[PDB]
Amino acid sequence: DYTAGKEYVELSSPVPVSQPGKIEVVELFWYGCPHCYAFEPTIVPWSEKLPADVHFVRLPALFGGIWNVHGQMFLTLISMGVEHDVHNAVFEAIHKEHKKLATPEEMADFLAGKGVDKEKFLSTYNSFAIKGQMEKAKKLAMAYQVTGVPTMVVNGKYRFDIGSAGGPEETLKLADYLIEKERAAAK
Ligand SMILES: Cc1ccccc1CSc1nncn1N
Repeated sequence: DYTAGKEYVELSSPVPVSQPGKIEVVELFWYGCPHCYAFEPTIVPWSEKLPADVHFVRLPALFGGIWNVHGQMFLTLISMGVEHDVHNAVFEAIHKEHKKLATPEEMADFLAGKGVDKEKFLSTYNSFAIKGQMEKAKKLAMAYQVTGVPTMVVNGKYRFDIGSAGGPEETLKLADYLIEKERAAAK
């Protein structure tokens, strides 16, 4: 019952997906974004209930300044295989504890409190691989033509956000609908 152009738009140039063969769902976010923080209790449980042919990805929006710093922290944690376990703690630190997490040294100190290897965090943060991932994330956001967060993209093809869908639960119902649209498509 959704209308292309209203609750979601279709990208005229679809973007490749991270895991070919699965229906991708991307949430573009920034740890410091209050709406992103407020969306977490809705999107997190939904993301954990997704079927086997769907691949949920968080992608930091690297829109400059502190967004890039926090995004680089995110990618470092993903690379280390620890982001899932400290995800909520980072949001809480920033929004409830008023921690800035604005330099790698501050990040490492905080994250060590959550069990994250400090030396490995710092080495990874400054690594060439993370530089490459930052550039890829920037190029992806440009391709999605995203200008704010949180924003969802399904299968590199459909872009929508909380405002366009009409609320947080509505956003995920819309995601479900678009996932079904893609599952039904011929390949
Ligand atoms: C490509 C990258 C860079 C940085 C972090 C995570 C990723 C994987 S996400 C992705 N890759 N191709 C489409 N798409 N959504």
